Amino acid sequence: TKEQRILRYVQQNAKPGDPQSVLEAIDTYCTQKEWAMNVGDAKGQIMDAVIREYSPSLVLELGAYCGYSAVRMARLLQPGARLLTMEMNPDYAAITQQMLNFAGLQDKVTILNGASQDLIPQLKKKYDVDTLDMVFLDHWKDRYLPDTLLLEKCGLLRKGTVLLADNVIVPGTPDFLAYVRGSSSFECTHYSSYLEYMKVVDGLEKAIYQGPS
Amino acid sequence: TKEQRILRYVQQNAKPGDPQSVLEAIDTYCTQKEWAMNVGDAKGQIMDAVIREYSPSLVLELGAYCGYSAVRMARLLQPGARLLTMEMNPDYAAITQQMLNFAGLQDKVTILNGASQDLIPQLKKKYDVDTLDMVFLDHWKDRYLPDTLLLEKCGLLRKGTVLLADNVIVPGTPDFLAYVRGSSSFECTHYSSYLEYMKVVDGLEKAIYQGPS
Ligand SMILES: CNc1ncnc2c1ncn2[C@@H]1O[C@H](/C=C/CNC(=O)c2cc(-c3ccc(F)cc3)cc(O)c2O)[C@@H](O)[C@H]1O
Ligand SMILES: CNc1ncnc2c1ncn2[C@@H]1O[C@H](/C=C/CNC(=O)c2cc(-c3ccc(F)cc3)cc(O)c2O)[C@@H](O)[C@H]1O
Ligand SMILES: [Mg+2]
Ligand SMILES: [Mg+2]
Repeated sequence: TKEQRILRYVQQNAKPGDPQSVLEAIDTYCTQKEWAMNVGDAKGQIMDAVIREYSPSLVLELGAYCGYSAVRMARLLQPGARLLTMEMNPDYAAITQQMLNFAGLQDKVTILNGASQDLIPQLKKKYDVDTLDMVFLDHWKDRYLPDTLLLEKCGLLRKGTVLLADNVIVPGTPDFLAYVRGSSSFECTHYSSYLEYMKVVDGLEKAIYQGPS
Repeated sequence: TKEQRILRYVQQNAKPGDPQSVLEAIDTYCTQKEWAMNVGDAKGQIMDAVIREYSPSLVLELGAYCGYSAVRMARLLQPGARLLTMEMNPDYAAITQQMLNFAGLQDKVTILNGASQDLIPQLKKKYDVDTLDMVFLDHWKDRYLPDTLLLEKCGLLRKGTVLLADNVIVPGTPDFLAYVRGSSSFECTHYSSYLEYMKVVDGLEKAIYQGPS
């Protein structure tokens, strides 16, 4: 699979226990061999600056995929801080675990195998969670708003909890964006950037007719 | 419509009778306001170099859309040379005509209103055509191969007729590309480039929870 190819490329090219090199290896392979839905380096630098500002002790990530953003966030956590990341595809969750293992970040991250709507109500009881400091939304785009309402209902948000959402323009999360921007329960800020790895290769073919034979 | 917006933008910003400025006006508007399926400047420079090499006396264009490539090709034709361009959408063909009118290139171009499969067999009789020197393919991608076989059947190709096809990688014309590359009746050359106007804008939203009220 495309996702196995990515993991193998990192294992052959990155330096073990170096999270920065793992990120660069993923970025190169997806810019010049196979496009994949990682957050990418340009939005990733915005992610970095937001995490550095708030220094969250407990982060929830929705949709781990190959682990690109788990590595990006875990490397910036302080000693003792934790990240929990939810991934419903068993293939993808195993890849994310090997990615973090290779990065040396495995001790800070806990992968949760299942669907957000099933797991979010089990967070406090099964994972000793009180409230989240930060939530990163990057799963199916029509589930951002439903899961936000679910996190509120389950008491996982506190005043000051930072939600951070990818792809609010492309492919777009229009119901989520209208809700949070119109609600007095959320103060919103927009960080404009560019979709990941989008120098799309195409070409012209010249075909010169030679005659009947 | 998006296509009216493009034409109006050119009328307000380009210099009348200057084909180069008309091309730049289209390019700016589609890079920073609305994406549209013009060939674009990067593949357009390859088009330019191919036309300059072969100096065709008679060019057929399949799919005029807004007239971007009609203007690009007509401005490079020698005195007396002709371009015929087929466009089945009445809205689009009227825009292409106003584009060329504004560029001052109207005298070299003849717009044909209808479907390629209907018009290609009427070319010689109704438009005094013998054989084509060059054909530019940029219409529906599944019609490149059918129309190529139709042009051959109707006797419109001569030895040395240059076919030049856009989008052979993205969105792709896989049956056409396999056919011409495997056929002894065509000598093929690939010019690698990049899809037009593809710095796709996206962003992150930060939404900070404020509490129940
Ligand atoms: C619904 N509850 C859920 N609970 C747990 N995991 C869930 C999940 N939904 C989805 N997942 C997992 O999240 C991941 C899904 C992410 C969906 N992302 C996209 O569609 C996406 C798509 C693009 C994109 C870019 C260009 C384009 F032309 C079309 C799409 C860009 C992105 O950054 C994206 O994030 C998978 O790993 C999936 O198994
Ligand atoms: C079939 N016979 C025909 N005879 C006469 N005119 C015909 C025609 N078919 C189509 N047309 C006209 O050609 C034009 C159609 C062009 C189709 N082009 C594309 O799909 C296209 C699409 C992209 C594209 C780029 C990015 C992307 F994500 C998806 C698509 C890029 C391009 O350069 C393209 O040319 C219209 O003006 C239509 O009315
Ligand atoms: Mg994303
Ligand atoms: Mg095209």
